[PDB]
Amino acid sequence: GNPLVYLDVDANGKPLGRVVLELKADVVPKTAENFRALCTGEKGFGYKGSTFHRVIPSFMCQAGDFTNHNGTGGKSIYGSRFPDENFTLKHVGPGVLSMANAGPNTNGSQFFICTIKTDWLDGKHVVFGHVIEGMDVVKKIESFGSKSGRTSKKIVITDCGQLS
Ligand SMILES: CSCC[C@H](NC(=O)NCc1ccc(N)cc1)C(=O)N1CCC[C@@H]1c1ccccc1SC
Repeated sequence: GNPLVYLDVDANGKPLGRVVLELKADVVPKTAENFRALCTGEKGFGYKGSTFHRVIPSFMCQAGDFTNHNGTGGKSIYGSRFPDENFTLKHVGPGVLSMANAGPNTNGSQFFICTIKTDWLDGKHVVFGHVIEGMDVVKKIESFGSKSGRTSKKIVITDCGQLS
C-alpha cells in the first residue's frame, strides 16, 4: 500500500513528538516518491535537520528548505524542480500535506501541512498526503507561528524516515 513516513519535530531543542504522514502514491506516485526518499535520506540529502520556516496560524505550517532554510531553496530527488503531477486531491481540511511552489511546475522539496481547509490552493499546489497521527504536534507547531509567518521558536525536523 501507500507509504507511511514520519517527522520527529523539536521546538527550541525540546521534542514535540512525531507527525506520521500517509503518502498517496496511488494518486501521485512521483510526488509521493520524492517525499518518501527525502524522509529516508537515501539519496544522500533530505529533510533531516531542516526547519519549519513559515508558520501561519489558521493556515498552514511550511518546511522542507533543507538547502537555504528560508523558503528559497530545496531540491527534489529528480533534479532541482519537477512538474505538477496532477491536482486530483483537494485541500479538504486540517492535516492535508501539499507541495509548496514558486508557480506552475516548480515542486522541489518544500511542503506544507494545512491547519484548516485551504480551498483556494486547489489547482495550484499538488496535494499528496495527509496526517495519520500527530495533529497535536502540528497544532503545537502552528501555535509558534505568526501572521507574517515568522516562527517564535526554532522548529526542527530532528529525525525522519519511513515506517512502511
Ligand atoms: C504563490 S506565493 C508563493 C507560494 C508559497 N511559496 C513559497 O513559499 N515559495 C518558495 C518556493 C517554494 C518551493 C520551491 N521549490 C521553491 C521556492 C507556497 O508555496 N505556499 C504554500 C502554502 C504557504 C505559501 C502560500 C501559498 C499561498 C498563499 C500564501 C502563502 S504564504 C503567505
